Amino acid sequence: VETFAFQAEIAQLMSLIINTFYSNKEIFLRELISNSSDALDKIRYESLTDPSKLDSGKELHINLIPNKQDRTLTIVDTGIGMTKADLINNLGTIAKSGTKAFMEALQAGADISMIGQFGVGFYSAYLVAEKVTVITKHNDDEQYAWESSAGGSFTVRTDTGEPMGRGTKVILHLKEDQTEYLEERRIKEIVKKHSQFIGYPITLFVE
Ligand SMILES: O=C1OCC/C=C/CC/C=C/C(=N/OCC(=O)N2CCCCC2)Cc2cc(O)cc(O)c21
Repeated sequence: VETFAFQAEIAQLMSLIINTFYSNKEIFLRELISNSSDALDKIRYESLTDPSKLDSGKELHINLIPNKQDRTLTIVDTGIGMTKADLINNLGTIAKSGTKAFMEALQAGADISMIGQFGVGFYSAYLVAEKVTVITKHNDDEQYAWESSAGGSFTVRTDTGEPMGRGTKVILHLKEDQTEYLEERRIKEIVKKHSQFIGYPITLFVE
């Protein structure tokens, strides 16, 4: 298990998400689905130039899996996934600019729901989750587990759990007062409100 520090500006972003009083938390689901759709777009686009990129799985979809026993909401996609360098360095690097822009927009009157316009929507997970675990598999790398309870650090390790062929699974360990997002009717409402035209099938698992 390797432990890393977030870049200072991303630690600041996470603290702002965790500490700001902001009732409209449900948008976290739209931002993660949007990320999943973006990841699916990438593998699909690359597959047109190199069809062998789908040898690890042709299905392009998003599954929402609530588990009341574990108090987790899992968002599974079969997108492009993330390499180890993606997990530790690349996405963080790319996010520096968007985090800065987002912080500046909040100062000028934007609100937290607009986070996705800055390319850092993943961090909205911290509106509802005390800890987030991300399992991922990219064609060019091994399966990894990333995890963070914020506080300025994250971990990465090789994942020995069940193989996924390719994609990303975001496991939201929900805060104790955020269990509404395990309810079928609640998830259904939010997907219909915010994610109705996503161009991949979204399957809402029930319990
Ligand atoms: O695999 C994904 O993207 C790969 C292709 C890129 C697509 C653009 C949209 C993705 C935004 C993401 N931002 O993460 C920010 C970040 O530094 N982190 C550290 C590592 C763990 C994930 C979060 C990554 C991501 C998030 C997601 O909710 C679903 C996903 O399939 C992916």
